[PDB]
Amino acid sequence: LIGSLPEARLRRVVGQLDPQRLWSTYLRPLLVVRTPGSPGNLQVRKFLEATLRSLTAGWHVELDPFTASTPLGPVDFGNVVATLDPRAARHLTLACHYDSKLFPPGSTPFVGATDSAVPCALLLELAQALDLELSRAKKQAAPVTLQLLFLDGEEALKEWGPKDSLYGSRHLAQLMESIPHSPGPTRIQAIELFMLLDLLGAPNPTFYSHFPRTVRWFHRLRSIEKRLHRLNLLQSHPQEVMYFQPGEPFGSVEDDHIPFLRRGVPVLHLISTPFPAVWHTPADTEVNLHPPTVHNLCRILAVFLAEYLGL
Ligand SMILES: [Zn+2]
Repeated sequence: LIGSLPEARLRRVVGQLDPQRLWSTYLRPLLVVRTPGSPGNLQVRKFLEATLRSLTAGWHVELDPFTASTPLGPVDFGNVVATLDPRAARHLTLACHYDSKLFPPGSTPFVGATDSAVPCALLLELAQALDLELSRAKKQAAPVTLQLLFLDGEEALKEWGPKDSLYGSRHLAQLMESIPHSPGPTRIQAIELFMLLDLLGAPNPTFYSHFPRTVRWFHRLRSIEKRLHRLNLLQSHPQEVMYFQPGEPFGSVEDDHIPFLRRGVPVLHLISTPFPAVWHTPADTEVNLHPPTVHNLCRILAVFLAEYLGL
């Protein structure tokens, strides 16, 4: 299709992905209890920061720390914000949440492998696999850069009503609205597209377009799935289209995009609906992930990113 990578550039891009790196260097370290305010959450925050700072492209990496009221009293939250080129007029923003949902004491510990350790790991792997190309685009002052958001506090702490959720995204969207950007006028308007990854890594996911505004990008993802299938680049993928489905959504849900959506940001919500079978149970673990699906999604996203940013 027009603006698609030539086959030769596509196979090179896919070949820069390293499945073992994704799994062991980016995913495995996240698979700990990481509820807001916990030591594990702080350790994951520092791991994300250090990993992002290590990329040779030289990202601007900053924390958005704050304290908020919760059903458990005041709790500290910290969003990790990585912007490749902070001088660029606008950016594609890819987002996910790095907290894990708090369960009661004496429960089987919940580590949220699909929700959202896999999303987090995918963003890290994409940034690393495309690091040389991203570095060159920044050095050329490309007018659209890349931003990665690792949001804290997406999950409710006690399922205690509508304000016990989305702590990090609500705070960050309000913060961005207060910060000037050129041309902006604020950092909210710098977001050209907000792509939220959530509930990824289970077998047999299904994705629908939730926002007519951004359906062209949903169609691009679907076309990339079909193309990779026909190129013999997907595993355990017997039908041409499995993940990106046509039609009205099975259902739409509140998530970290909402504070951005409400401020006019265009959103693509890349979330499995129906949710994974393991959703919000302690069986949402590494062993219940489907590795071929994880790597297939990584490949689809890598091609999407290279096409979107002209890498
Ligand atoms: Zn969840």
